[PDB]
Amino acid sequence: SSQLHVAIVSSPGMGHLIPVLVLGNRLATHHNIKITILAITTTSSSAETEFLKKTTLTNEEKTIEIIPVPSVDISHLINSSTKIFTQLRLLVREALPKIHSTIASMTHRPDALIVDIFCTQILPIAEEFNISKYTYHPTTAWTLALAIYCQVFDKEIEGEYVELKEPLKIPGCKALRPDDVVDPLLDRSDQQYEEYVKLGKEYTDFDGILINTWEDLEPETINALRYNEKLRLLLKVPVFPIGPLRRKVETTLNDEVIQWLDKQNNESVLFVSFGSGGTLSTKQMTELAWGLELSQQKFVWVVRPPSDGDADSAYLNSAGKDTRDMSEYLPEGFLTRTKDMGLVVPMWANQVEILSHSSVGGFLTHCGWNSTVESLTNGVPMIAWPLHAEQKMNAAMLTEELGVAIRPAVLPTKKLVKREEIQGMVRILMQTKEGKRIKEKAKKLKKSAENALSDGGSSYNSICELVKDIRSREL
Ligand SMILES: O=c1ccn([C@@H]2O[C@H](COP(=O)(O)OP(=O)(O)O[C@H]3O[C@H](CO)[C@@H](O)[C@H](O)[C@H]3F)[C@@H](O)[C@H]2O)c(=O)[nH]1
Ligand SMILES: COc1cc2ccc(=O)oc2cc1O
Repeated sequence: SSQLHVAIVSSPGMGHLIPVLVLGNRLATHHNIKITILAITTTSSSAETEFLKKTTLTNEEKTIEIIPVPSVDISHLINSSTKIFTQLRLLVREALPKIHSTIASMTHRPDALIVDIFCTQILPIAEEFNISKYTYHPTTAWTLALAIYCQVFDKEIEGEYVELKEPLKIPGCKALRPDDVVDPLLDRSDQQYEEYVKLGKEYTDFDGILINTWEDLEPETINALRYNEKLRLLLKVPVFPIGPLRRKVETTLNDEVIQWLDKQNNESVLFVSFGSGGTLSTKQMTELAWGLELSQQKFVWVVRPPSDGDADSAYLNSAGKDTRDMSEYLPEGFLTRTKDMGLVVPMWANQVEILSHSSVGGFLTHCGWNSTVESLTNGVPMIAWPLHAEQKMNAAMLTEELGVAIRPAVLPTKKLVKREEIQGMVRILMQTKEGKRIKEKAKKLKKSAENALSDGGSSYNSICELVKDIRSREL
């Protein structure tokens, strides 16, 4: 049983860097493996760096070591209109020569390479050194089913996916409304559509796929991935639901937001955040402002400067301070009026400490998967406000299938959410009986997910499975 060494590669972002850090911690801790993390990082991030601090010094004895990898300049392959998907692909691709050397320099060669959903293009580095290779899909199995099967849809739709009148039926799974298609499928003539479709096929060339979900949450989709005849003509490797994997709450006391929360009533605060990436569009930010206020509900609202372009176009940076005081893009005297009723928090906040707090009763989220899982594992119900990526599909699951979120009658992206509607949703969630029923569903998923990670039970075992697969391949 000589000790394993697993390297994990992370694409730039935060939704991407975090679940890797978590995953590495999970393995190093519970399954006595040596982890090394190759975190690719466009050093324009601020958050990423400060993050990477409060972890490496918490993971010294832990036998985790984080090697950061700076992405090369890709400004010669992009413009104002190149998407975040494509950017991300190109960064990792251009970084591939660097990883290559980084492994080669390692003394203890890794026995297994686990790569992010965006580092699928590192396959060759593992193929070269003849190491086991797995990809880590940090989101829903439903989206992984879409990716995989998308190579088929590509060859039997013709027109645009958004123009379709019938839903796209992934074999064996929940049918996808044309409106809830992930960003890359919104336009077929775009570079990211072909990148997406390549991603789908790249998944099949790994030795297995880790997913940040659990059997109890999305049963059918996983069963479809394992046994569905049409799908399995395409997939042909193990899946490993190892979730839900989230960060620990760190006992940080000097935080002001917390000190504000300590003065509040239980389950009395709506928490608002559009994740690490997302921004609102000035009008939507205004309507949201009035929503919170008309609601007469206590709130914490992480706000960032609005933009009437793409919500996600910030995604890559996150290290720009600028000269626009938050009181610019908020309504006149908003922080005067709402003081003692809410908290506007610029740029960033301690999301896991917040969501774990007694006074937080609700969460208006963008439906990123790590945010969602942070919500569900604290049994916090949610307002579903998808902006980009696969969040439309996640919101679809959370509202329709799992029943732990509410949402506006039209997608925010498709039409403005007026302040009345917002106020309405906030009151529903926080203060109506429907509110409390949704909260209970959330608390049941909380317990579900507790059993998933407890010894025995789905996700724990799927790790022991993965490790056994590694150790058999060591052949
Ligand atoms: O103020 C803040 C805001 C966020 N965070 C943390 O950063 C992560 C962002 O949440 P989420 O996974 O939804 O991230 P995001 O990168 O926006 O989503 C993309 O990346 C995700 C990949 O996991 C994907 O699911 C999604 O569809 C993509 F759009 C998550 O771990 C939060 O706890 C924080 O600490 N403080
Ligand atoms: C635009 O950005 C993203 C798009 C998708 C689409 C499908 C998926 O399974 O994951 C994604 C992760 C992303 O960061």
